[PDB]
Amino acid sequence: MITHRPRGIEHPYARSLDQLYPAIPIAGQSLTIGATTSGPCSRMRCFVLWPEHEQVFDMSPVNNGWQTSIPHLPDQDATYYFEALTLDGRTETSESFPLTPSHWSAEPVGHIDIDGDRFIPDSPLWLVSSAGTHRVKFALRIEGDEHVVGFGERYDQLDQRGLRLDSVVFEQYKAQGKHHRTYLPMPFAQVVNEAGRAWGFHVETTRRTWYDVAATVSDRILIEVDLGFEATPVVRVNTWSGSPTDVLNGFLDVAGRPAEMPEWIFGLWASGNEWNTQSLVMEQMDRHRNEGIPVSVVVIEAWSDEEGFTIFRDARYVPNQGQPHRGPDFTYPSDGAWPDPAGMIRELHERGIRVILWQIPLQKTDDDLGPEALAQGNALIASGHVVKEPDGTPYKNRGWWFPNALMPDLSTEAGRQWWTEQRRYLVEDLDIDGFKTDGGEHAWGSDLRYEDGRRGDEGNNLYPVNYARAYGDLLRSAGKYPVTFSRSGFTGSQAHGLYWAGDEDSTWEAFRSSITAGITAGACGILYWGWDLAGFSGPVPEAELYARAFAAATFMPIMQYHSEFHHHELPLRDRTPWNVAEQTGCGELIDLARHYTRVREALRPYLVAQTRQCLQTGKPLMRAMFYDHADDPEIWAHPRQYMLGDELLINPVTAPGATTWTTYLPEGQWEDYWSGEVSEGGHLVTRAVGWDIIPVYRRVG
Ligand SMILES: [Ca+2]
Ligand SMILES: [Ca+2]
Ligand SMILES: [Ca+2]
Ligand SMILES: [Ca+2]
Ligand SMILES: [Ca+2]
Ligand SMILES: [Ca+2]
Repeated sequence: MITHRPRGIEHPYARSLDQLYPAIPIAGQSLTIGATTSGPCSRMRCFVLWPEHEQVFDMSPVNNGWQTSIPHLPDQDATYYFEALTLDGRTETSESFPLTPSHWSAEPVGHIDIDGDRFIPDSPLWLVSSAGTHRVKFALRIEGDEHVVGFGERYDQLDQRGLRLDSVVFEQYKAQGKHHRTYLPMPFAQVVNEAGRAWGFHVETTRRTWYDVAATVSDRILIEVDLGFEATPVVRVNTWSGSPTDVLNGFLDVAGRPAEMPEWIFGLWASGNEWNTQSLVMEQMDRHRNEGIPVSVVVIEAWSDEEGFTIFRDARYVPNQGQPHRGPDFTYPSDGAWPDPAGMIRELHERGIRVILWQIPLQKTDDDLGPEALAQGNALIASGHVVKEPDGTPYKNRGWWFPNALMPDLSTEAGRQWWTEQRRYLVEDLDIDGFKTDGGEHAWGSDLRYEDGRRGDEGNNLYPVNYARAYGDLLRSAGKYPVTFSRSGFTGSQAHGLYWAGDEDSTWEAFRSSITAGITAGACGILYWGWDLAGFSGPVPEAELYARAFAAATFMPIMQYHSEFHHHELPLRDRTPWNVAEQTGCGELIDLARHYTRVREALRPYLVAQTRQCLQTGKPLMRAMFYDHADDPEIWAHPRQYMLGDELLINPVTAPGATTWTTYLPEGQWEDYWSGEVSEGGHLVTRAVGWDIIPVYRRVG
C-alpha cells in the first residue's frame, strides 16, 4: 500500500519521506510532496484536483520513497491522492487528502493580548486558510545598545541578539551548541540596555515558538507562534520592565519558583553508568573515603532489570499482573548483582551519602522482555494512563532509542499516581532519596491525545514538567525532599527539582558551552543546575581538561562527575579522579580532586546561605553579570564569567595551555580567593593559573 502522512514523523528539525513540506502549505511558496510504498513499484503519480481543473505529477524515487514538488503553490483548495504501479502489474490507490493552502493576512483575524511600549501595533500577520488560523507573527522593537538573554538553557552564547532560534523540547545527543538546540527551552527572554534597565516578554503558550532576534531586521525581534492543531484566537504575551531582577521575578510569578532543597545536594555527586552491581558502587564509595574525597550523593543508573526500571537486577519475586510491588515481595540472591540493596542504602546513609536512582518515562514493549515487563505494559495500556495517537491507540515512541515504547500519560493526577505508585516501595521501604528523571522529550505529533484534554501541539513540550512533578509528588508523599535530577523541561520546570546540562563529549568547546548552559538556565529561573564535569562520552578527558573542569564545577550549584555506558569494554571510562589519573598517567589529579573537594566543603555554608537569598530575591545562584552589574557595558565582552551568589566572581580557565588568565572586575573592591590580594574594580586583571587555581574573586564587604 501507499503511505502518506501530511505532517510525517513530526521530528521537530527533520522531514520524513511520506509528508508535505511545509507541513502547513503556503500559497506562493514551493510544496514538496512525498509518499512511500510498502512493496516495490515502477511508477507512482500524484493527482491534484483543484476546483476548475486537474493535474498529474509523475513522481521520482528518492532516498521506498517517492517525491514530486510544485514550484509556486496556487492559493486554491484542492484534493490529492496517489496512484502506484507495482512490479507485478497492480494499480494501488491511496485515500483522498485535503490541501488547504494558507497565506499571511494583516486583518484582525485574532488578537495579541500585550502591554508595554515595544509591541509594533501593525506587525501582526495571521497564517490563514479555509481550514483555520495556524500561526501568528508579530514584532517587538529593540534599541541599538540592547542585549537579549533567555529562551531557557542555551549552549551557543549568552546574548542571543543576531540569532534565529526556537523553543521546542528536543533531545540533541551532544554538540547542543553547534546545532543551536536544547532540552530545556522556554518562550521567554529579558532585554537589557547598557544603562542597566531591562524589559522582558513571555509568550504564554506550551506550543512551539520561533524567534528572529534582530537577525533579519536590525531593530526588530520577530516572534512566530504556533496556534496548533484545532485551528478567532487570543495570544497572551506577558511583559515587565525595571531592573533585570524585576523582570525575572515577573516571569517566576507566572512560571513558578525554585523549591527548597536539603543541604546535602551541595556536596560532590558521584556517578558512572558502568557501576551496575552493589560491589561496583561500594568499591567506589570505599575509594572516595580512602582518598579523602568525600561524596554526598551517589547516582546509580544501571540498577534495575533493564526491562521495567522498577525492580533491582536479579531480585526474585512472585510476578504481578501489573500492580505495584511492596518491599517484602523481593528476595535478593547473595550471588546476584544486588544481594542487599536495603543494606547498601542503610550503610551509605550512615556514611552521609544519599542515593538516587535513574528513571525514564517510557515502558518498553519489544520482542524479548520477560513476563513482568510485558504485564506492566499491558496494565499501563489497560489503565488508560498512556499518551494516545489520534485514533485512541497507544502512542508508540518514534525515536531510534527505546523504539515503539509506550509513554505514560502524566498529565492528570490519577495518571501520575499510577506510574509513581509502582516506584513507591523504593522510597518507602528501601529508603532512597531521589531520582534521576532522565528523558522526557519522546512525544512527537501535534495530534496526540492527553487525559488533561490537551493535544500534542501543547502537551508534548509540557511533558517533562509533568514528569518531574510526578516524581517530586511521590517523594513529598513519602516524607522526603522532592529531589529529582532532570535534563528536559519547559516553563514551569523552575519549581520541580534539579537540572543537569545533558550529554556531551569530553572537549574544551563542550566545557565552554556547558558554562553558557548554566548561566542561561539560571537566567530563566533554573537554580539548581549542574553538568557532567569534563564530559561523560568517549575516552576519558585529558588531564588538563579534567583539572580545569573539576575546578569550575566546584564553583557551580551541582558538582557532579558521570560516565556513559561503554559495554564494559576496555579501557575503563569512569570519570573518577583515580581512573582519569590512571589512564592519563597524571597522578596529581587525585591531589587536585582532594584540594577542590576540600574547597567545596568549606564553601557549603556560603552556598546554603546564598541559596536562601536566591529564593527570597528571585535571583539565580549561577548568575550572569548583568543581574548585579548591568550599568557596566564591558561585562558583555566576558560572557563566561559569572557570579556565584552575591559575593563571588568566577572565571573558569577554558583553554588548553594557559598559565595566566584574565578576568574583568566590575566596580568596587575585589579580593583574591586564594591569596587575599586586593584588586581595584573597573578593569582587567591577570592571574597566574597553576592547576590548583581557578580565578575567583570576592567583593570586599
Ligand atoms: Ca492588522
Ligand atoms: Ca504480588
Ligand atoms: Ca552499620
Ligand atoms: Ca541517558
Ligand atoms: Ca572525544
Ligand atoms: Ca520567602
